[PDB]
Amino acid sequence: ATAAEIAALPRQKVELVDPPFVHAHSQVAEGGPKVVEFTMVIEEKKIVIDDAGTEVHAMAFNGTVPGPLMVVHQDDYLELTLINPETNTLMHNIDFHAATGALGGGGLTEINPGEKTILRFKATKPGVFVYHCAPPGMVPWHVVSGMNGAIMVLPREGLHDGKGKALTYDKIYYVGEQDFYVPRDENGKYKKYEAPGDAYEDTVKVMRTLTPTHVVFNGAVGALTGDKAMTAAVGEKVLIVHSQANRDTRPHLIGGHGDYVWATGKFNTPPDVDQETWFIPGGAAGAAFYTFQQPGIYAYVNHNLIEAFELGAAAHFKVTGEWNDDLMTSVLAPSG
Amino acid sequence: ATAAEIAALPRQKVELVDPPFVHAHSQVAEGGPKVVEFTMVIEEKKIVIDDAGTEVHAMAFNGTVPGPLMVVHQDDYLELTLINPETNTLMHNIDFHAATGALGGGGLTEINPGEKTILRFKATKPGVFVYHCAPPGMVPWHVVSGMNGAIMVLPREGLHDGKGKALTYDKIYYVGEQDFYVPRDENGKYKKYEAPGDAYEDTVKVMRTLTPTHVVFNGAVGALTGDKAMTAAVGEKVLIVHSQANRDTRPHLIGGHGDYVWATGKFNTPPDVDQETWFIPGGAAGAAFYTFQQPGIYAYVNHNLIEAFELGAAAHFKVTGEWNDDLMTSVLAPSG
Amino acid sequence: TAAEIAALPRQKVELVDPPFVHAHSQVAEGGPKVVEFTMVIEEKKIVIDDAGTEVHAMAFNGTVPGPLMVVHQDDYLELTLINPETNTLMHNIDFHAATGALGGGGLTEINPGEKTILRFKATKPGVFVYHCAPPGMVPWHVVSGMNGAIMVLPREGLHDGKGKALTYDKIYYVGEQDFYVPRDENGKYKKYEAPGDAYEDTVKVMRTLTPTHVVFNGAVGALTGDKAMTAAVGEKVLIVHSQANRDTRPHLIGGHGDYVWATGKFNTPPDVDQETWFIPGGAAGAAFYTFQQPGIYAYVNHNLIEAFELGAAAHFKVTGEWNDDLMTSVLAPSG
Ligand SMILES: O=N[O-]
Ligand SMILES: O=N[O-]
Ligand SMILES: O=N[O-]
Ligand SMILES: [Cu+2]
Ligand SMILES: [Cu+2]
Ligand SMILES: [Cu+2]
Ligand SMILES: [Cu+2]
Ligand SMILES: [Cu+2]
Ligand SMILES: [Cu+2]
Repeated sequence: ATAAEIAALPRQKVELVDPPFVHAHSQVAEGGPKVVEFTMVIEEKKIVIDDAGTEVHAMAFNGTVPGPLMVVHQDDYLELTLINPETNTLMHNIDFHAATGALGGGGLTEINPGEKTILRFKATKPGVFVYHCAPPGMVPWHVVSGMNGAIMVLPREGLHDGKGKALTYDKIYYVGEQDFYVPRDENGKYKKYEAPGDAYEDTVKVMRTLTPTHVVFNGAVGALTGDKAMTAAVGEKVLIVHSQANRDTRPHLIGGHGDYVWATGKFNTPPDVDQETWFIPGGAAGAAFYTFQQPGIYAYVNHNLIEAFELGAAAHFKVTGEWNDDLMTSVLAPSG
Repeated sequence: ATAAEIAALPRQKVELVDPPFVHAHSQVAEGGPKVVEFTMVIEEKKIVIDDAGTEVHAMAFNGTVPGPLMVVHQDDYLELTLINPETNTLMHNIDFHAATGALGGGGLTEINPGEKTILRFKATKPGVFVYHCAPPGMVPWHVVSGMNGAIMVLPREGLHDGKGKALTYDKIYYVGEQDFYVPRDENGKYKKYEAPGDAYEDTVKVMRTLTPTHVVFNGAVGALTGDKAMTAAVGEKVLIVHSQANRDTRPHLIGGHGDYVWATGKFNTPPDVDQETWFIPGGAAGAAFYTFQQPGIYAYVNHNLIEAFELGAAAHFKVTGEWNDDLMTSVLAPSG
Repeated sequence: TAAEIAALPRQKVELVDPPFVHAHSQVAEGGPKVVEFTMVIEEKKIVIDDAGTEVHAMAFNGTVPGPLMVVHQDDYLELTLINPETNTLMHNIDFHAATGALGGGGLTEINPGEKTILRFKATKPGVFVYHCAPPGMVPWHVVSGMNGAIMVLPREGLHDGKGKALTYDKIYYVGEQDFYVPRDENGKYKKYEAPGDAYEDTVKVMRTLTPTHVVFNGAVGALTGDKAMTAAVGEKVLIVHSQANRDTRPHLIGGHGDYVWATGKFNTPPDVDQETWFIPGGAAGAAFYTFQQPGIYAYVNHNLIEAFELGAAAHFKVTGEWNDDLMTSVLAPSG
């Protein structure tokens, strides 16, 4: 498209919401290509990541870890206003894996505290894609401080299975998985700091072990449980978008499956089916579609079970509805 | 199906066999859906995992690590009687990744020492799938103590390639891969413990390093070598089912290939072909089909070669038959 | 038949050092051939980082990785492998592309002062790892750099999943190496007189499963700066990537993998529109991309600690016209 053609396209302003929720959207595109406008303010802030009060100096798009999910359709333009307030200490930028050119946008969006920028790119490829900050010379430090999220570029006709039949979800959730590398003192207690830069050298030492101290969803151990358990009902179709900007993960719905899984996250690559555990490499997003068939509590985990149940990578679903004894029944309950 | 309909189905009792062997079965289903009955007794038992005499307090379905392979067909019911003898010390349960509801069955099968339970589930999806114990709050400790195996749910019409041509194996082996996390003393020698509980705290410390001390097939370094090497012949079609309940692996047949590999383990997901090294994420099973073409000794490994050759993840095949100089020949033997 | 195999033409090919690739045609020229290559093994000290850190490299053809050999399906690859008398260790070669004798390793064990010639039929199309594998010291040779890859092209060249031809303008081979360099009690990397002197200390590092360095083309920054790979807007590039011991997850920063044979095997349909692909340890993969924007790209293992702390980052320098439709700065960084 020419500059004039793009200038004539309709604009739509979107209001972002905090993960694991996703902002309002339509699965099938409403009308032709649009310039979809988003704004995010970067917040450097302390987050508490476990029940021992361990702290991370988060670098948080829109104030959350992960940053929020942006949803557009293929061949829309995504136009992001990114703001780095004067209250922050570091330069930041943004790299969209969905975008083409200038290091995904990072080369055009380096903003010091007190600066803003507006980047537009054409969403040419359908899928879920990571975005993350990447300041030259400081790239993994910002990413493993939580400065990452994802977008979804839906096909204009919505999702389809590998034989071209529509797949339409009732609910969508976005699970951002984060590896953290928290320094410890000589007695094994996690260290606290009173500015992000003060933690840099100690954190790099831990990073270089390639062994996270914490692996968490939505920024903290237990975050997506209790008050933040995800919900569904028997018969409901749910899309679970999962990202990991730095490190591999292997998602698994305990008690369920991934009926269709775009494990690479790219919708023109046919989905795997009937999955027990899928695999998303560091630096990518993936998506799983499931229809719930049983009520009750489910756990949703990274299925390195040490990562899930020692290091923090476990969420819950609470599902309502009627139990199906054909699918599963206790013929003899635990007894002497 | 209604309760009355399920009650009218034929029952078939199966006698399990120890890995890497697989109990007798038919690739193509014989007759309509059946309730296929299995029994396993859980044994907490000391095992030796290397030639030095290193011990683990294993938690072993049917007394083996891995637990045995159960084989059914799609839309059969798997009915397991699980027994936790009074000689054991811990509560145990079972989660079938093939099943739907109640955390794969774990929520319905929590049995204390001196208890049993019977779980029935409908095997709705074709593939190989992990099963493992998962007591709330103690999940990875049981799994990495060996309390895991796999099942195979064959399509009722047997296996096919991605384009609908039948694939019929001559024999099948089940390789369960186990990551162990054995504590060491200040001399760097592995520790021994009187009861399983005494090892817990020390073992969790090793687990949290995400670095196993041992990575083994069939419960020990070298378990599938010597007189326990797997066997085949030139022309023979072999299915190798491989599981890893906790941690990634990358199987490879040294001197061979995976002609067809269901790397995700799910038979409705078309197999990859001509594979050198395939990838099975922690929490999953996969399956590879190969027709042997050359005689001699092969090694079957996890192709992180440190894991294979330092940590234990290497098996052997002995293969009979005639050497094929078209496929490979030594034109000049090592010489001055 | 025996006479048919003996009657096939034999063709010698001159190798080139990675990341470049020797002369070849994408579509096969003529019928099956026995394609002859020669490599000399070099044991030598290399410096792998900006601090003067040394590895005793074990290098096919003198490079880490060893060079890419290119044949077509149903050709034969006939390698003369030479272990000069100045070396100290026995070596061999395992081709993952080959069938039998542990990929060739069982037939090619050569002591210093020996050579051998191995022929195998390249029956399966794809990119495949090759590596040294002396029994009982396999990972040590591999993680000392003694690995590379081959490409077995389909006789009709590459195609997408719908049978449309994919023809590259250029090809690069990125071999990724995990190194495990011992350190003294003060954290300084150790140096050794002879390769064997480092064996025990190195195995201790290996068993941590944590590399000290993860590099392309044998050193931190080997494919950056003035050694960046190059392309132009509109150019179609195939990037072959291998890792003989350890997983990797390649990513072109600012680009994509338009078609990715992530398993490396061309009869397995390629994934499309990839952000980051995954190659397990012990395998090669290949990605096809048409460049659409000029400028500097990074190409990384997208464990960004591995990329930007441990060494696994390369660059492409791309010429041509910027496309504002694909991306534009609506408002440059400003107050
Ligand atoms: O599926 N239980 O980890
Ligand atoms: O294929 N030898 O690891
Ligand atoms: O795609 N930036 O690592
Ligand atoms: Cu930042
Ligand atoms: Cu990135
Ligand atoms: Cu148990
Ligand atoms: Cu599980
Ligand atoms: Cu060697
Ligand atoms: Cu190998």
